[PDB]
Amino acid sequence: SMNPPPPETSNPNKPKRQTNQLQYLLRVVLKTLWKHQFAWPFQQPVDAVKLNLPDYYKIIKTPMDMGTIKKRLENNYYWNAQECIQDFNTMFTNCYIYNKPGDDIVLMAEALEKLFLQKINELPTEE
Ligand SMILES: Cc1noc(C)c1-c1cc(O)cc([C@H](O)c2ccccc2)c1
Repeated sequence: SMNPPPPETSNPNKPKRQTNQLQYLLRVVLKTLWKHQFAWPFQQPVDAVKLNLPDYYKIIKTPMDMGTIKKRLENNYYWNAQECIQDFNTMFTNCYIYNKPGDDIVLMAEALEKLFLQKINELPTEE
């Protein structure tokens, strides 16, 4: 079956603003995760056709990935840090839901998530 359209990264009817926390999420958080050796499966949407996973989009109803997050940060899609953090969390949770504990893909997601949480603990104050 065909892949769904990817999550939107532009919508003029969505409100948005720049905040120092959103700048940090791009310049520090995304940047650090993007270059991790285990980033590559998370850098674009799951292509279930390419991966031959007929069931993926029956199980994962709210797909998210770092390619989408990157474009949302770069294109000023977000209103606040919480919206972006939620996208990261959806990405990690989808991987844990779809796959099994201890699978390679899960260990990769877990390594990224550990870093992610280190980085979010250093989220600057809104200023
Ligand atoms: C990410 C992710 N969450 O569920 C799936 C499936 C993926 C996923 C996304 C991809 O681009 C590639 C793969 C691939 O099968 C794999 C990569 C590394 C180690 C083990 C396997 C899985």
